[PDB]
Amino acid sequence: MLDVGKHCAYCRQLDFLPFHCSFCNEDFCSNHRLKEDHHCRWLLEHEEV
Ligand SMILES: [Zn+2]
Ligand SMILES: [Zn+2]
Repeated sequence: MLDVGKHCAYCRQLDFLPFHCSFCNEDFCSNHRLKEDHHCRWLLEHEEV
């Protein structure tokens, strides 16, 4: 029993395949794998049009 999956940092969902973001450096369930999903700081930093 060691690191049995990472829980989303937005909805807190225990997933087996945590999506690691190479922009904000955070784990998020597949459902929130997208950037905007977890409100990626990078997306907010550059939001035009
Ligand atoms: Zn999630
Ligand atoms: Zn991100």
